[PDB]
Amino acid sequence: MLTYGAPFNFPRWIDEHAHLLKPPVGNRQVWQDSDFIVTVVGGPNHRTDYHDDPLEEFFYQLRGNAYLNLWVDGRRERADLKEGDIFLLPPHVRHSPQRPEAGSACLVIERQRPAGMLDGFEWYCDACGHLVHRVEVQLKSIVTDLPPLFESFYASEDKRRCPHCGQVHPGRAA
Amino acid sequence: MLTYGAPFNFPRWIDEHAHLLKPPVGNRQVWQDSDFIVTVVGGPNHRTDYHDDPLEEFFYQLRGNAYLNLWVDGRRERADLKEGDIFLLPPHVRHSPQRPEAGSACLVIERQRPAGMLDGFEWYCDACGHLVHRVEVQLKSIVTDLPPLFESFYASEDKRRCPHCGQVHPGRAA
Ligand SMILES: Nc1c(O)cccc1C(=O)O
Ligand SMILES: Nc1c(O)cccc1C(=O)O
Ligand SMILES: [Fe+3]
Ligand SMILES: [Fe+3]
Ligand SMILES: [Fe+3]
Ligand SMILES: [Fe+3]
Repeated sequence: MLTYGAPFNFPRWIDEHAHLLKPPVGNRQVWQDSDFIVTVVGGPNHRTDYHDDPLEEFFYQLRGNAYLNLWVDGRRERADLKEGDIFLLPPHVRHSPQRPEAGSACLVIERQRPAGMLDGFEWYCDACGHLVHRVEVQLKSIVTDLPPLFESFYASEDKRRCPHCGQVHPGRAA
Repeated sequence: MLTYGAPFNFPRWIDEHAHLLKPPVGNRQVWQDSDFIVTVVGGPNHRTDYHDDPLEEFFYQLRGNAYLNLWVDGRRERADLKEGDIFLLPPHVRHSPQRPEAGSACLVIERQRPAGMLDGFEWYCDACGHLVHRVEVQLKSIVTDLPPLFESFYASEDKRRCPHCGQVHPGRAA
C-alpha cells in the first residue's frame, strides 16, 4: 500500500508544525522509517559544528533565508540559501547550516546511510583553523540523535582544545 | 569543490527552462551525473505506461496540478497531486504520472539505481486488467532513455496484445 499515506499540502503542514521547529538542530522529519529522508528545518538554529555527510544532501529554502559555512579547498566559505533557491551538496563536503530568522523553513533531503557508512561531525579552531574535534557515527536519526554529542563536547574542555595552538573552542555559545 | 555549482533560485530556473518541458516524458534534470536525481517535469505529458521504480520517488507539485494512477492491492486507483502537495512513493508501487495542464511543474526526485537494480515499465489491459506487457531495465537517464521503448511498444501489436483476453492496447494514443 501507500505506507507513507497519500499526498498532502506541504505549505499547510509547515504552517501547522510551525511550533515544533526548535534548536539545536531545529529539524522535523516529514515521513518516518523511509529511505529518502525528508526533514524540514526552521530557525533560529544554533550550529557551531560541521556535518560530514557521506551522501548527498538537497535543500530548497521554501520560505525564509539562511546560509552555509563550508570548506572549499580548505578555506572557510559560505553558501547563501536565499529564499526560493535549491542546491545539492556533494558528498563529504563539510557544512555548517546557519538558520537565523525565526519562521524559516527549508526542505532538507538526504538518504539513509547504509550499515557501514558513517557521518562525521567536526569542529575547527578560530585562530589556527585546525581540526579541533571530530566524531564519526552510524546515523539513525537526523532529528532525535544529534544534540547528544554537541552536548558532550560543549561540556568537555579536553575536546574543545585545539591540538595545534591550544585555544579552546567557545562551544555551546560561539 | 561544489561539483554541482552553487545555489540558485529555483522558480526563476523553472521560468527560464519553461520551454524544454516536452512529451512523452516531459522531464528535465536539474543537476547532471549525481546520485540524487532532481528532475522537473511539466505538462502536457503522454503516459499510458506504469513505472515500477525499485526505489522511492518524491514529488512536490511546485506549480500546477496533476495525478497518479496506481495499483493499490491490485485495484486501479489515483493519487491527486494538487498544487503545493508533496508525497513519497514507496518502492515498486506502480505509477502512471498524468500531467495535463500546460505550464505545470513538479519536483520529482529519485536516486541512481545501483548496478543490478532494475526499474520496470508495465502496461495493463482495459477490459481484463491483466498485465499486457512489461520490460525491465538498468535505468541510466530518466530524461533521454525512456521514450525509446514506448516507441517500440506503441509500434508492436504483438506486445500490446493482452495475454488473457486478447484485446489490443491503444498504445501511443490511449
Ligand atoms: N545539514 C543538516 C543535517 O545534516 C541534518 C539536519 C539538518 C541539516 C541542515 O542543513 O539544516
Ligand atoms: N514517474 C516518473 C519517472 O519514473 C521518471 C520521470 C518522471 C516521472 C513522473 O512522475 O512524472
Ligand atoms: Fe548535513
Ligand atoms: Fe587553533
Ligand atoms: Fe517514476
Ligand atoms: Fe485484457
